[PDB]
Amino acid sequence: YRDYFVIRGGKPLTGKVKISGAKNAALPIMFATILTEEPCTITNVPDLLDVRNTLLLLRELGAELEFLNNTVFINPSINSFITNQEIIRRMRASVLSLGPLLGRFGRAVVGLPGGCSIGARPIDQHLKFFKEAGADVEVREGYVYVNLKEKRRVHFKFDLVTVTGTENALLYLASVPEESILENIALEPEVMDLIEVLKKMGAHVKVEGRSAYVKGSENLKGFTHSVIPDRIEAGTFMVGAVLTDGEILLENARINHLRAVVEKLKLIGGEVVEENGNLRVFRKESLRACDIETQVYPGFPTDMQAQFMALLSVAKGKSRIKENIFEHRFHHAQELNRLGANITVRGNTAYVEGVERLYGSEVYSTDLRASASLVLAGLVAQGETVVRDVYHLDRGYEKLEEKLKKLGADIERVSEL
Ligand SMILES: CC(=O)N[C@H]1[C@@H](OP(=O)(O)OP(=O)(O)OC[C@H]2O[C@@H](n3ccc(=O)[nH]c3=O)[C@H](O)[C@@H]2O)O[C@H](CO)[C@@H](O)[C@@H]1O[C@H](C)C(=O)O
Repeated sequence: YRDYFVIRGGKPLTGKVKISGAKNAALPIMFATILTEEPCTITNVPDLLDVRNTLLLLRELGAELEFLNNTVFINPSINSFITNQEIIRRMRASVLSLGPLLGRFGRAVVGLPGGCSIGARPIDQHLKFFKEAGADVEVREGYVYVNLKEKRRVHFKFDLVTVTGTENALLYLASVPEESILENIALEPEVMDLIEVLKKMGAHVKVEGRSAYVKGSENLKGFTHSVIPDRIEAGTFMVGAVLTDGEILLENARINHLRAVVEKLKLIGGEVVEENGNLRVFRKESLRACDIETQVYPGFPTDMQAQFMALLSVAKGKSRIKENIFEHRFHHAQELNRLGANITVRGNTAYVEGVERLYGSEVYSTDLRASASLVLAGLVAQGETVVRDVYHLDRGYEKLEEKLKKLGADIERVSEL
């Protein structure tokens, strides 16, 4: 659909906002249900497009389920092992169905992702892991055909840190009744949340450094789980408070999943005060330039990069923002330039020369998480900012415009087919 936002800038964000459950924790945890025949219940699941597409895939695979009040109730009566190309094109993370399907049936046919606007994003590490696990892997008709003659222990080291690669491996190993080892894994909070679910199902998982020791099972149980809060949504509103010189109180977020973000926010001039579990955020000092490099968790998230770039576009001084994760992820830099920013891009590094003010205009969303930076800039740009193709934002945030409106943003959504 062609829905868009109209943001009339000039209001400080003030008040409370409740942070939703983590989209990227809910996805792998939903795919984990494929590993059991028993009913599972998942709560604090956000109602956003990626979740809806994952539920559609599970239904296509044979599951019976309901999604009500941010809760997924599922009977994993999986009777197929084909994840079609259409679903993969809609959400490449559907590749997470591979590990579970293989663990359940010993075979799987999953569409191979195409390129993405964020980058080529190949899955060589996922395929390399399954080959090392002893599976026969072949690409034909644009699908990855995987066949496993027998489950055996695996000892695999990732060549690079990959979030879903780690998850896909854990999902499969949880079904193998032997002691396996993964090295150089991702430590993201969402990966840790998936791990608790796999343990609830009956697998044993020990994390030490970036190594994971797994002991799986062929009789995994059903589970009940409440997913962790979404730290990217939390960081986004924090940035919004500081950028608009407002004062907000985030409810249901976790300070322990935000260290690198809070650190950078304070260096720029913001302040974050914990009140019980709530986080009060406001601007303490005038905005100033800061250098930022994205890194795997616990470092600064690539999913927060664009948002900080918008904040820094109006800070005093020149900021250097380097991507070590998705080096190509800078489409938003030029959209911000359309608002009067002065951002340059050279290879994997962007330089932001802060300007006194931004000027509202039409910009296009293209990244389910990074495009939140455009909405943020629209909050302070002079006049009116029109954010096109919010379908992307609908994939990545739950009720974004409603939450901003509740905080005082003069924002509205125009529904357009
Ligand atoms: C569903 C989900 O959790 N998706 C998230 C996860 O994608 P993922 O794909 O697993 O991230 P990677 O594998 O850690 O990618 C990190 C780098 O590693 C390269 N690489 C990855 C795997 C591989 O086999 N080969 C390989 O080369 C790759 O190209 C990238 O440059 O991690 C990213 C980084 O934190 C997030 O931005 C992304 O959110 C997104 C936006 C969203 O919400 O939709």
